[PDB]
Amino acid sequence: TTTIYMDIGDKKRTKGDFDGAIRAYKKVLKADPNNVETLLKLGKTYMDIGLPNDAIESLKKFVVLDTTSAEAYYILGSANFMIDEKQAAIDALQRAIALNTVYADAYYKLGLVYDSMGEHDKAIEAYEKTISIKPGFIRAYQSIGLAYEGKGLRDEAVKYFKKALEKEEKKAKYELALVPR
Repeated sequence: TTTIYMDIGDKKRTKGDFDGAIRAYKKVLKADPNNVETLLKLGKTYMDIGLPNDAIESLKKFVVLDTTSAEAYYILGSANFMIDEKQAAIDALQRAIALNTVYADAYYKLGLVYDSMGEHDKAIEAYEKTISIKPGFIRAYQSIGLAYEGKGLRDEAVKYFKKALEKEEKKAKYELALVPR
């Protein structure tokens, strides 16, 4: 029953029928409002269609019931940044990271949030952690550069902008298909 409607929702979501998927998950939640698996799926469905404000309604209920999912916190904090709730974003992303200390997406997002607030040194710390986990992630070097510009340290900024370029300098010369297809 929970099972039957959750399956309908999953299959509708896969098919791109996001209104149907939401209907099915809502039906699950009418009967079983504390179904955390459904709360996370309804949240994710709303994120898929670019409605973080609706997603957060489900993800808030999820974390009341379950404080153990790094992903839920990541999505909640990401959504909070989308809706201009930056301290709630930080709080959630911190929770995600505390739950998974190698969660590169969370550290990158946390850095984006801090830099948006003018918190350039906190941002650099989070981006540095991002690069320690995924040293091939080019935009993190760019983002570090921007944070240094934010501090008025243009020489350090240009050092990181150049680091970003250096990551693909071999490919740019020695391969043929560079530009997006």
